[PDB]
Amino acid sequence: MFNNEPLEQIDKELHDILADEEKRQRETINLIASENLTNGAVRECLGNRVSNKYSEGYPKKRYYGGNDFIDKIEELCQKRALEAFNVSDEEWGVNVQPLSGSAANVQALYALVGVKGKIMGMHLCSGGHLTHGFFDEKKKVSITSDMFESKLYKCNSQGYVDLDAVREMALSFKPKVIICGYTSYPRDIDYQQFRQICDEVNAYLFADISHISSFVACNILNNPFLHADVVTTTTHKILRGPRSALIFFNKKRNPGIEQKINSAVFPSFQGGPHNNKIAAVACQLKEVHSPAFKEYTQQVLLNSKALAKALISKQIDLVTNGTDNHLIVVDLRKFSITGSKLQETCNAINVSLNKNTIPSDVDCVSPSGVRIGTPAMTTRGAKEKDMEFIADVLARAIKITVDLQEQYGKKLVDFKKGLPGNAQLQQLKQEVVTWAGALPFP
Amino acid sequence: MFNNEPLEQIDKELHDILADEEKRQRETINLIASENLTNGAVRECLGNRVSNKYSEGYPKKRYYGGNDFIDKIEELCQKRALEAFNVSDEEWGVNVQPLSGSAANVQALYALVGVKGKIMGMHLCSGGHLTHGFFDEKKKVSITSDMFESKLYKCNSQGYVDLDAVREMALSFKPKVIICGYTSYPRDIDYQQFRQICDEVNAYLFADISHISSFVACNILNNPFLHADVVTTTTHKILRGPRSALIFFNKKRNPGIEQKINSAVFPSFQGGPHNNKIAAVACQLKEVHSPAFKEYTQQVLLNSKALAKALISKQIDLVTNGTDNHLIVVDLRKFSITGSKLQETCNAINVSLNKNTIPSDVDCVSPSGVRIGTPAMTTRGAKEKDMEFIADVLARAIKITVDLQEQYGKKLVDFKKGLPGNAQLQQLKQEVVTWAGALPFP
Ligand SMILES: Cc1[nH]nc2c1[C@]1(C(C#N)=C(N)O2)c2cc(N3CCC(CC(=O)O)CC3)cc(F)c2CC1(C)C
Ligand SMILES: Cc1[nH]nc2c1[C@]1(C(C#N)=C(N)O2)c2cc(N3CCC(CC(=O)O)CC3)cc(F)c2CC1(C)C
Ligand SMILES: Cc1ncc(COP(=O)(O)O)c(CNCC(=O)O)c1O
Ligand SMILES: Cc1ncc(COP(=O)(O)O)c(CNCC(=O)O)c1O
Ligand SMILES: [Cl-]
Repeated sequence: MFNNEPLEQIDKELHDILADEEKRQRETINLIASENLTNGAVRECLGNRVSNKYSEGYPKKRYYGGNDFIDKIEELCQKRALEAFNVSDEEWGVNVQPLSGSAANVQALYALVGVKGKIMGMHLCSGGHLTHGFFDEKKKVSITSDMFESKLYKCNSQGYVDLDAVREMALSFKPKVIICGYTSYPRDIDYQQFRQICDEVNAYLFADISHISSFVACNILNNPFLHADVVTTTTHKILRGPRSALIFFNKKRNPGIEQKINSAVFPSFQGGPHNNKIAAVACQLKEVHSPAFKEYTQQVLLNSKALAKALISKQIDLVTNGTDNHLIVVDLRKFSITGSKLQETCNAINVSLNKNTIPSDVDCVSPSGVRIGTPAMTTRGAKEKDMEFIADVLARAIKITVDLQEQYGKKLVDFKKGLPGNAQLQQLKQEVVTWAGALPFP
Repeated sequence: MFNNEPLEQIDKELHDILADEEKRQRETINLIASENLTNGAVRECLGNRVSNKYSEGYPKKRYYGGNDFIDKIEELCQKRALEAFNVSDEEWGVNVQPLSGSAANVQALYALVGVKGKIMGMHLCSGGHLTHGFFDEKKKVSITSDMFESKLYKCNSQGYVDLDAVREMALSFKPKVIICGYTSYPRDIDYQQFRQICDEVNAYLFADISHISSFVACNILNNPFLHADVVTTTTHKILRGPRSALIFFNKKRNPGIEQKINSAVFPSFQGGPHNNKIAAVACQLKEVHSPAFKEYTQQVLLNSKALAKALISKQIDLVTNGTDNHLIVVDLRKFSITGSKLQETCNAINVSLNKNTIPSDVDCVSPSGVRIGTPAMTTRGAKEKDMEFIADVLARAIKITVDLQEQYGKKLVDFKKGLPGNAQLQQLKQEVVTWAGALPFP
């Protein structure tokens, strides 16, 4: 009693929007630092009938039966996660059930501290994620500021984590958890100095490496596994897997954390795991460990470095004046334009990036920068020499944004009126589509 | 810089297990009441590259750009959902971002009541879900019992919701929310009487129709939309969509609930939506609204009715002595066996079902029943005449379980030793595999 007609036949409306989405992805210079492109195998997993199975619980301790093949999949994903990050299954455990990064963090935080528990994270404007306790004066924006008591440490004016500030805050606030690893931080992290501060105040060290996971696995950036109690990461960014998350916990430093984290994921928070996600993660984790993937990750940093260099050579200011990782934040103050304006300009030429706060920014509406990243285009074959072109297109968008603000005004409503039909933009879009459309596309 | 080799080539280890899972699904009488089989279309969506896009926020109010085709998918999904449950976009809104049922419930409850907020739901042992505030003496098992102040109302000895008890509890506890719609409740619900209790104490009416959604959409069972403030449902059970969830909210009854629910899903709880889920949901929701899908849903009930009947005629007791829906809970006390034992027996003959508490059960370990449901086999083409066969097999399993308990003992450890190699089970497995293996399989 089912219709087995293909997607194109059964739902033509939806199939066209998705064909379009596909065409837009193919013809874009994607610099969203948090995005990547999945290969066909990861998408086969995601489309696999294994998502039919309810398998609440954990492997060999399942509530239901018929989970023999599911257990094999889940255990393989756990094995390969521990492998990929070069930790021993005797010292480290991992939970592969969190449905996405925000869930993984709320779950992992609750395991450690509980309701009304105290946590410290980096402020949103400085590079922290919403799930690191974000709130504003007007409201508790994140559940992690409401279901927990949260405190937020800022970076200095130059855009670096100020560890003096982190200690001053940890001693007076006395949190049970200190979170590090970030959404828009362009530099590496001193986990040892975090570990040192946590040890002092008897807090857990929590490292969210979602943005830089590949660097950590491939031994290119600092390893928080040598110091952290918990490591969280999404699997869909630089790691290039499906949309899912992994919670890692150090058993030796905190015995009985396994039970706390596993029970927090289920049954505290989630219900049935999504086994298609688990399959897809397991698949990408095989690839993560190959020496080929280390090469891709190396190319990511080589590209980021060269993009940063080319932008500085065009008199564009970056926060921290560069990058240790896949990401760069442009400081646009010298050009007297917002990140929101540049974003719109860039979307009009099929350049995908996001607006982003800088240190001097008081508020998150009208931020003074954009964030760019190399994982997506590095996945599409672009190399160091190709970054001069991306730098050139971004320079041209900035210039056009300045001209348009002059002609149509500073109000965003007015500015946007300038965008459609603009001869130069139409021209620049053409240049972008021609270069992007011909690149390899998984 | 990617490997585009197919799944079978890139990851043979994993591809074999998934081949095995496929064959296990194919060769099973699936009576897990919460399970179903997705078609190829829905799985195409889940495999679609649309999961590459970060698209935090809501349509036309997105934080990032390049979400033109994503906006269309999300708005199509919301439209198709409102249609499917026969509600006007003027009166009702829906959020299509919740990643699964548990997440949708925590998010919706948070929107309505907030941290420390008061909620009432049905106890797990009576048919309630974990996310309806479940706790026991030892611990607060669900986050819903910890981040909220929860109280639990029970069914009477015959297994029915006792509204007298729901009233008495509501007037002394005075919750902000009362939850109805359940995980193992085999009868329909008097939402009106819930609405009149809620109104009396000024609580919201929350209906979680995950198990019975298709019945609600096709007008076969009571419609909580006529009375409820919030309706939650998973999309993966009787509705036969992907793993995801929908939050419906009545704007007329509660102006400003829209913003409350929308900000609860993001940015309070989740981050980037999973657009492959959203597409997949959109795809299934079109099918849901066809008259062919109403015929399927009717067949679910016709089969459930026939299965109930056939089990009664073999002297097997059902909680409430029957069913108004897709599910039956067998009371096994007369045979002096546990649902835990029967489940293992059924798992050995490729019969998938789950252990389940009955009203007399004190504690959730060692429950005295099993739950069975018809949506999966109804999807696989089975009709009323086929239910006698399923009833025969389950009767034979109960018998075998009694005999094995006699021979090897009441302890589950010993009991399981009796399963492997058992000539009768092998015979019965064979009969199961032959009938199931040849049924239509999406
Ligand atoms: C969404 C999100 N989650 N975690 C994040 C973001 C970011 C961000 C920045 N900067 C950082 N550091 O991390 C972000 C956050 C926000 N806000 C502005 C304030 C808003 C509060 C409200 O009015 O409800 C909460 C979300 C806007 C952006 F454009 C961005 C870009 C982003 C995606 C990188
Ligand atoms: C998992 C889950 N979530 N929501 C549910 C269940 C069910 C269940 C029942 N009955 C009901 N009504 O709804 C259920 C729940 C449980 N427990 C046993 C006790 C446990 C507490 C602890 O020791 O941590 C909480 C979950 C065991 C089962 F076999 C089942 C079957 C089920 C899947 C239908
Ligand atoms: C450090 C960090 N942690 C967790 C998450 C959460 O991932 P989910 O969206 O899968 O919940 C993000 C994504 N942040 C959004 C971005 O940079 O685009 C992140 O940057
Ligand atoms: C009423 C109800 N609500 C929510 C959920 C949660 O769905 P997720 O698993 O997608 O979180 C369930 C599933 N309960 C498990 C079962 O009936 O088998 C449910 O029965
Ligand atoms: Cl998915």
